[PDB]
Amino acid sequence: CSRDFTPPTVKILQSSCDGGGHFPPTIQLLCLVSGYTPGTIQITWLEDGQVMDVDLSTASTTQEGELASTQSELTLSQKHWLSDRTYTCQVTYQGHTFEDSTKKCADSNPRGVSAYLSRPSPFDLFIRKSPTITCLVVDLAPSKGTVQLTWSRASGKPVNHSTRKEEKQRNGTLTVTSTLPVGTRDWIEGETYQCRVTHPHLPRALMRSTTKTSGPRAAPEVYAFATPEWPGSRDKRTLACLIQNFMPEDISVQWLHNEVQLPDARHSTTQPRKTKGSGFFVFSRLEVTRAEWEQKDEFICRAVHEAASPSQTVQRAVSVNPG
Amino acid sequence: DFTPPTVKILQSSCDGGGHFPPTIQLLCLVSGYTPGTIQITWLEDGQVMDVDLSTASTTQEGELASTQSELTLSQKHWLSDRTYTCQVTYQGHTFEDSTKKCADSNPRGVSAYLSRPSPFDLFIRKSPTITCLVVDLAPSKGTVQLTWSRASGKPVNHSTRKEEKQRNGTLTVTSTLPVGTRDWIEGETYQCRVTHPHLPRALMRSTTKTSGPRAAPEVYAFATPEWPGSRDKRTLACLIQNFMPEDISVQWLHNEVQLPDARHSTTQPRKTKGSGFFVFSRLEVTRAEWEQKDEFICRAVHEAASPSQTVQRAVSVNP
Ligand SMILES: *[C@@H]1O[C@H](CO)[C@@H](O[C@@H]2O[C@H](CO)[C@@H](O[C@@H]3O[C@H](CO[C@H]4O[C@H](CO)[C@@H](O)[C@H](O)[C@@H]4O)[C@@H](O)[C@H](O[C@H]4O[C@H](CO)[C@@H](O)[C@H](O)[C@@H]4O)[C@@H]3O)[C@H](O)[C@H]2NC(C)=O)[C@H](O)[C@H]1NC(C)=O
Ligand SMILES: *[C@@H]1O[C@H](CO)[C@@H](O[C@@H]2O[C@H](CO)[C@@H](O[C@@H]3O[C@H](CO[C@H]4O[C@H](CO)[C@@H](O)[C@H](O)[C@@H]4O)[C@@H](O)[C@H](O[C@H]4O[C@H](CO)[C@@H](O)[C@H](O)[C@@H]4O)[C@@H]3O)[C@H](O)[C@H]2NC(C)=O)[C@H](O)[C@H]1NC(C)=O
Repeated sequence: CSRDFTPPTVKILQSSCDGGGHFPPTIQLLCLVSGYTPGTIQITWLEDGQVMDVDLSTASTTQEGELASTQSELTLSQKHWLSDRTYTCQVTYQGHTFEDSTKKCADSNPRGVSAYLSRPSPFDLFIRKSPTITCLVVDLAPSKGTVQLTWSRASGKPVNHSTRKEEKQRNGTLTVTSTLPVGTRDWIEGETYQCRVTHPHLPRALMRSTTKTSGPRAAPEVYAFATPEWPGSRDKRTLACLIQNFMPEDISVQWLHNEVQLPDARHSTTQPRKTKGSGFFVFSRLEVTRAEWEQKDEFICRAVHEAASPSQTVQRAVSVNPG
Repeated sequence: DFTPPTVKILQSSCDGGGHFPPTIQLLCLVSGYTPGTIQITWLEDGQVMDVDLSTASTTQEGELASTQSELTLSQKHWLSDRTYTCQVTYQGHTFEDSTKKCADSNPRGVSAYLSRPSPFDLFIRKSPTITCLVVDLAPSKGTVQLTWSRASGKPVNHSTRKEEKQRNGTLTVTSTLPVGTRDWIEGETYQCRVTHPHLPRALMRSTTKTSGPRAAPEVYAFATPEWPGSRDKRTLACLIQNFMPEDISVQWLHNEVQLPDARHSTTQPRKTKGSGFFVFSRLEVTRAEWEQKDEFICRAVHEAASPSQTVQRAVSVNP
């Protein structure tokens, strides 16, 4: 009887702290699905949006009377809980989905504002040829002043107009992002840019500066490799790229396939680390699919770096299929 | 044959923003025990709470009973740091567990981390240790007390202790504790307790073996081709992936000898796009080495590998 149809609701409980207020070594998240009309159900856990493998959780369904109830328990290390990740319990039931999320409760006193200033990316500098720098202001407490953000150059020369975006975050904080276009010649010849930040709730101004990294230059070497085919990887293959011996550390790494620049999200790429000698190195890992290599069996690891010649780029291709 | 009751308390979680709900539920679970007389009483700071504040119920499944009691608290009361005790009396014997609001994880901007043993130290060296690290504490007066304990309450050995004033003017305290190889593998919980005169209260971290699924690493090793201008050097790269849990040790061997840790680097474990973790390890080698013997071994030590927690792959510079 339709009038008796009962939709699931979703609630997450967590392992309690002890009598001292301390976390247990492991945290259980228990996703409870309230009594609902019987019918196929599936529970999926997400970590910061990413599907977690079902291995990490267990699910149990009970029916008592005319209502079904389901719970799923996810177990996490204290370390991971304390890293402030967000976990989502996703329930799919007869069509649409229901969900709930949780993370470590926020600390008592939200701390103060901080600001970060980034250099242009090599990609923007050399490929797009529209370099910008970004001043990011975080941990703002809303409904106060406005947070003044002013750009200037060491030379005293004029700055271009910047864009400004304010975003309310889930944890209740505010971030303010200002992006400033910089002259290409200006940047490359060593101009210094300053972001100056002020707010009523701030005692003295925050001042951040950025300029091209000085010192020795060296071009990157690029090497792309495929893991072998084996029973555990018949319709997917893992590619890897090692980029090394470059200086300074500023580099942009992308994977290209079939005239498309793949989304950054597709690969896991390390931040530059010093070699055992001179220069830096980065590793990139990219999992590809059969559909991709059957479309075009060519995957290109490309590095953009000021010291690569002729055109600030070095790349290597890898194929996974004999043809 | 007889299964005694155990007690555990769960509670309403904070939302995706880390915000508290309007009310807090505490749920005391006594799961899977031999049926018998049972009572669940809640205490607030040691005093029995009114009967109308909680509702207890019991069900039977096969040879076991399961009991639970739900207590609802105002956010205000939870946030006031009162302690709540679930007091279970089963066949005239009392079992208790207690909870209060989780304390700040980063008081005064301080952070504290606690590691698990390295698989190399645990399985090869047979002398596992864990390390408690505390960062960003003020160089004010008073000493930083860093004490170790086991959840079981069994003895611990002495530990190392090192404090260093950092370039940014902050202070970090490090302590390393030797643990029982068997004690650790069997699931002991180790606790690092930090007290700073400037800190409001003791800060604790706890660690124990993974309880998740296990999966052995796949190891693949590659040699860079010669790069123009670099005739007498090559780089070896080792991709180790799809292992679980994430704890892993990597070594390289050449001419049957394990190379010094300083010869190579390994990335921090990170998730693959599906199950498990991966790391990359990198080893620069010289013509003199590969001409002496052209075989280099990338070896992973991991609890899921067998027979002896080890899986490896050799690579050569030349065909
Ligand atoms: C003032 O200057 C000091 C300089 O020392 C800074 O202190 C550093 O702060 C960082 C960040 O807090 C510390 O990094 C943390 O290290 C933990 C322990 O790892 C050590 O031990 C393991 C295991 O043996 C080694 O593998 C590792 O190399 C270290 O030796 C980690 O467990 C922490 O992990 C967390 O952060 C990482 C970031 O990569 C995340 O990926 C994890 O998910 C997790 O959240 C963390 O990495 C570091 O130890 C400190 N350096 C030193 C030398 O002590 C201060 O931060 C700085 N203060 C200010 C205000 O700038
Ligand atoms: C409430 O919620 C928000 C998130 O919604 C949190 O805001 C984050 O706060 C952290 C720390 O304050 C911010 O981390 C900083 O990010 C900078 C920018 O990152 C991007 O841009 C750079 C430059 O283009 C890229 O390199 C990078 O890949 C990102 O795309 C970094 O530049 C900063 O790095 C510095 O600190 C880190 C510490 O991790 C060091 O490792 C670095 O070496 C360097 O010193 C820094 O990481 C983060 O950007 C914020 N996220 C936002 C705004 O979206 C709040 O922290 C949270 N509040 C509470 C109470 O937790």
